[PDB]
Amino acid sequence: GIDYDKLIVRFGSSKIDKELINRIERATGQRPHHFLRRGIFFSHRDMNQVLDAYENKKPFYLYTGRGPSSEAMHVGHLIPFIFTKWLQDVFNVPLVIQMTDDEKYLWKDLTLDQAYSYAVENAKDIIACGFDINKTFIFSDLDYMGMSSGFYKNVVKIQKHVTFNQVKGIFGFTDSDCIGKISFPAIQAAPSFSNSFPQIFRDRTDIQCLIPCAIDQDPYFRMTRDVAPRIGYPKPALLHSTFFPALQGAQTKMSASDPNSSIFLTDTAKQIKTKVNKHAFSGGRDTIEEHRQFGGNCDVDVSFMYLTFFLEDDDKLEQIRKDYTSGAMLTGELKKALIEVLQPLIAEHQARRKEVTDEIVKEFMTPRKLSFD
Amino acid sequence: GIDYDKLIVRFGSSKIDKELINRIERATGQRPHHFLRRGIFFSHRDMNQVLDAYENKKPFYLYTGRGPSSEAMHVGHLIPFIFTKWLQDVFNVPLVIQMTDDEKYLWKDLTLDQAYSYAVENAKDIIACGFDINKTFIFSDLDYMGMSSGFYKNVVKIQKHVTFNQVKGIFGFTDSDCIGKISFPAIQAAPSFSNSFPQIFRDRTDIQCLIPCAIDQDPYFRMTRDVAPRIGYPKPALLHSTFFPALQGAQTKMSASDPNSSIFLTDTAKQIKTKVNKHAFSGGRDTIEEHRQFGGNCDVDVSFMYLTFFLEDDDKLEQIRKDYTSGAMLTGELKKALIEVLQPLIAEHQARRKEVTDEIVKEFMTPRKLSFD
RNA sequence: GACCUCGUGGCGCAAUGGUAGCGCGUCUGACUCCAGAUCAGAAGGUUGCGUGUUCGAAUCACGUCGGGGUCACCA
RNA sequence: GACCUCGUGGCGCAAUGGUAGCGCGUCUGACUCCAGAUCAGAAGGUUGCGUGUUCGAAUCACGUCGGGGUCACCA
Ligand SMILES: N[C@@H](Cc1c[nH]c2ccccc12)C(=O)O
Ligand SMILES: N[C@@H](Cc1c[nH]c2ccccc12)C(=O)O
Repeated sequence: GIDYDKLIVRFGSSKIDKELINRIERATGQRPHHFLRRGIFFSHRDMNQVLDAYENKKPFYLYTGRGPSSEAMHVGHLIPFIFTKWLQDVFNVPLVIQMTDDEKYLWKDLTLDQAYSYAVENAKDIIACGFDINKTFIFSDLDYMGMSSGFYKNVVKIQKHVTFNQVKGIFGFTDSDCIGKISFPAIQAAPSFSNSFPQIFRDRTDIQCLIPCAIDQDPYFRMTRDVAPRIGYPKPALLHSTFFPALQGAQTKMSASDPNSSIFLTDTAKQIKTKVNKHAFSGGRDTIEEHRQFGGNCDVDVSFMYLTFFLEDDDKLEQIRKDYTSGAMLTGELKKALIEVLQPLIAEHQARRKEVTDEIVKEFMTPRKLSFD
Repeated sequence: GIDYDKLIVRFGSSKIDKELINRIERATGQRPHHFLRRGIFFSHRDMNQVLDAYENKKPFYLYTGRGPSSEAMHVGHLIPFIFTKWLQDVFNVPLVIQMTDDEKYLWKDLTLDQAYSYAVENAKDIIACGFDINKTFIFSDLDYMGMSSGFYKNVVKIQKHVTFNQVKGIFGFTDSDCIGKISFPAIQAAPSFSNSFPQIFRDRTDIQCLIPCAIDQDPYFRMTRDVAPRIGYPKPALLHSTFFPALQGAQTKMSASDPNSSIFLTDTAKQIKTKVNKHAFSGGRDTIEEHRQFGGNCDVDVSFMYLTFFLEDDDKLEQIRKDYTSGAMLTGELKKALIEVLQPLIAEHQARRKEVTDEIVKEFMTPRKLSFD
């Protein structure tokens, strides 16, 4: 697989150890999410400060985002939201969700309308995760920028403090890139500062922000944490997640363009079954006999990784890990287990997504005061 | 002085000749402004198309701007506004005025509040020029960006179509510059496209824009005219003005930082007199005798240039030019003439500026439908 | 996060025993119808801060703030 | 505005008489508990457009659209 620990050291973040997980527990009076228990969210930045502040009755809000690449969203896009939804319940803090429709516009061969529409469409799947209408504000960059008295002002503050060389270094842009991409980083940094949401944080500028996200988003936030001090703001705390494995393997890349690259949120029970059996990479031995003797390799087995993300029952997961690893369970039954887990899951999502009306999306996307300001 | 014709050829613009001036006359049933008659506004881009459209009952709006460097504005900052105010009367079109408070923020050692305040303050002097409350919208970038459904969208369209190398070339930025300056050009291009003012141009995207401005602003608009086609919009037409001379000479640079660099809009009758006599560069001969024989040089004489901008009476101006040039009038009386012209002028401005209430500024700066949409 | 580099008289820049210079400026007097050139002089908060090392420090160390640059192509 | 450069099979790239290649992919069959490696083959809108120059053109000229680059430091 990939060296997450070496990644941690490389970037400079911190490993989420037991003391931290226990702290989260002690701080929420609730069992830490399996993503934490199982290592899915393994890295962090300043989480203890978040915890210290929280335990000391000081506010903090969650900030996470989504790049509306298309109307197609797969099971892997949900991880950070599934986690953030949990975080919101467990800490009871307000949440801000950024739809970078303007980023996709700058990057994909998309039109502002398509981009925006994708933002709005994805918002349905995000909302379907169960976020609290009263304490979460989903917003598209294209919309919010033009209707906020604090957001642009921060983008500008942030931009006066980030040179091209910096982004060139952090993101690897080039003089050949459009000035849109060159400065986009500030747009993603901006929601890390509460006064970008005047209508919800009462012009306050010191509310602690916690950004749960996939490890590959860290560069934006390392840059953010870097300008924050320079512009009189606190730096956002982070909770990093690992990469969701593509069906072809942890190494390989997945995308809404290749349908057999992952289980998409629209897939049917049948497609769920087909995709796993016909595409989930395996760690199981070639012949059913070699497997029995050597046991399967759960480290590279995409189906087990999947279960690791969605089989909530700790004990059940272990049975599988144990029997698969020993050879007692052939990768065929493993994949069979993953399908009985995914089918009811994707179904449920499609269900609650449908219950998301236009007025509900409209609300979520409307800037307003939020329950716990 | 400076080679404006060579500038015209360099840039690629067009010289405003008699046929054009006469066209403007024939098109407005009114005598073309002295800035046109005397060469102050000497260059243009597509003015005939503006005229063709206008004469053919097709709409066009004016767009001009101001960089709120400070609360201090001198007589030279007024030229493009004095002209634009005339253009508005004479063509009866709506006008849009951009206060680039975010540009000064990025460039000067200013704070967002100072920047914004300067924008609002300058708006008073601009408004004092007599623009029509019903057909002109003065706006600060810092404000409008956060309260417009079309402006940011265009900045983004414009940014996806302008590479760093381009601006590097056009403005000479460097990898060392902040991403804020790198992409600022799009912000100044954006008001060249009517749909940036949805609340006034009814989401229309083909209304002809005419940008009166100082020749040194052309680079922004050459870049604009360049992306316009690529993003399905018409390119802005231009009317270029020459540089207002600094008191130390046409060559030398002037700035709100050096008070004796020009006559400021707040100056007193006495200061007007003092500054001219004690600082206006001259083209008059050394000794009062050499002057009589050789006559003065009106080409480099800052005081005459001044009269050229503010002595509206064509005949009177000629008398001065004639007598000064022959030696009949010593530069002392010339400067005396310029002072009797400037004093009542600056006074009048200070007068009508005072009549500009906060509610009047507030109105001008409020995005709304405009008389002639 | 780490490291590197710079941080000056109003701005742009200079490694002690004589006169620490003005690119550029400001200011006063003279000459000129005026402005400028010129000539004659005058003035301006010196070292980002905080400790410390030496007989002495802007020139050294530590810490700190700020500008800039830099770290397994890429979000 | 001018000039330069590129523009391909789903993407990344190649200057005719034999077999226009696959970096990479897609797809079918076989073998495997499944996925992958492997083996065996199948398919995909070829030249951004529009004219034109030659017996023939993706390889030339003109025009055009689009990506990129470039022109008296600087708005
Ligand atoms: N760029 C992210 C979107 C995003 C914007 N802001 C964020 C903050 C946290 C995590 C992700 C985001 C994506 O492509 O999905
Ligand atoms: N940059 C210009 C301000 C400006 C913005 N948009 C404009 C359009 C036309 C002329 C000037 C402007 C200045 O410094 O004064």
